[PDB]
Amino acid sequence: DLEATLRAIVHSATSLVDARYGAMEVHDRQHRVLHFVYEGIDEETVRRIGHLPKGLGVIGLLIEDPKPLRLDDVSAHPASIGFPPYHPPMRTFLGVPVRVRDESFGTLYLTDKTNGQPFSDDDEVLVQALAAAAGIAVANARLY
Amino acid sequence: GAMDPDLEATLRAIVHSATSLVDARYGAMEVHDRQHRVLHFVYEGIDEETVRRIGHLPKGLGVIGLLIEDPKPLRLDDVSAHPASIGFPPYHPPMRTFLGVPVRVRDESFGTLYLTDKTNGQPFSDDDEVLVQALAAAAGIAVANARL
Ligand code: HEM
Ligand code: HEM
Repeated sequence: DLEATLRAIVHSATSLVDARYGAMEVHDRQHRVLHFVYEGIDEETVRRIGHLPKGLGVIGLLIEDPKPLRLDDVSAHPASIGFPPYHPPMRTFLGVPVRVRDESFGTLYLTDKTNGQPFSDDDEVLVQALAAAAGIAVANARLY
Repeated sequence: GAMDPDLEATLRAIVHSATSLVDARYGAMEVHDRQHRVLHFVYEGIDEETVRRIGHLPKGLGVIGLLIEDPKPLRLDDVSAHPASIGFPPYHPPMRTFLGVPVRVRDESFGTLYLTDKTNGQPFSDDDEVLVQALAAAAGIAVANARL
C-alpha cells in the first residue's frame, strides 16, 4: 500500500523535526491530487474543515516549481492563498519536493515546529532525505 | 553492477543526514542480498588517500556480520572490544564509539546503517539511536521500491 508508506514517511518527518503538523501531497502531471496524507489534526477538526487540499497557495508554488522552501510565516508569502474556515492556525513552514531524478511527484511539508522556532538547515536536510525515499516509492507505484 | 542512480542518491543522502545529525565522524551503509552477501557499500568521512591505502571494501564481517546475522540496533562504547570484533584492516581509521541499526521493512532486512566516532568523544545517545532507526526505515522503503 502506497499511502501507508507515504504516511510512515510523514510520521518520521514530523516526529524527527518535532513539528506539530505534517503532510504529503502527490499529484499527476496536470496537478490533480492523487494522494494526501497527514498527521496532527483530529478527525473531528478534519470533518469541520471539509475537503482536503487541492494544492493551491504556497503548495501550488512548490508544485509548479519544485525546490525546498522554509518560511517563518506561511501567510506572509506572496503566493499564500489563506487557510479555509476551521483549519488550525499554522505559521512556520518547511516544504520539499518528493521526486526522483526524472520527475517530481509531490511535496512533503511540515508546520509549527514545537516551541515556536523556525525550521533549520538540518531540518531541511533531514526532510529532503526522507522525501527521496518517498520519491522512489511513488516512482515504483507508477510502474507497478 | 552499479546501484540504481535514484537509490544510490537516496542512500547516500540518508547516510549523510544520519552522520551529520548524530555528529559522527564516519558513516556508512552496507546493502546485501537475501543470502546475506554484501552487494553495495556507501560511506562518508574517510579521505580518498586513506581509502586507497585500505585497498579493499568490507566483506560484512566482525560487528557488522553480527548485525547482518542479528538485525537489531547496537550501540558500543568501543567496537574493537566487542567479542564479535574482527579488527580493522591495515590503514583503517581507529574507531571507538559505534552506532549501528538494520535497514529493513516489516518482512525483510536489507542492510545496515552505521556511524562511528561521535565528535564529542561521548557514546552515541538514545536520541541518536532513534533518529538513525527512522532514517534506516526510510532507506528500507527506498531499497524495497528501488528500480529493477
Ligand atoms: C495536518 C497537516 C497539514 C498541513 C501541514 C497543512 C498545511 C497547509 C498549508 C501550508 C496551506 C497553504 C496555506 C496558504 O497558501 O496560505 C494549506 C491550505 C489548505 N489546507 Fe491545510 N494542512 C494540513 C492539513 C489539512 C487538512 C487535513 C485539510 C482538510 C481537511 C486541509 C485543508 C486545506 C485547504 C482546503 C487549503 C487551501 C488551499 C488548497 O486547497 O490547497 N489541510 N494547508
Ligand atoms: C567511513 C565509514 C566507515 C565506517 C563507519 C566503518 C566501520 C567499520 C566497522 C564498525 C568495522 C568492524 C570492526 C570490527 O568488527 O572489528 C569495519 C571493518 C572493516 N572496514 Fe570499515 N568503515 C568505514 C569505511 C571503510 C572503507 C572506506 C573501507 C575500505 C576502503 C573499509 C574497510 C573495512 C574492512 C576491509 C573491514 C574488515 C571486516 C570486513 O571485511 O567486513 N571501511 N569498518
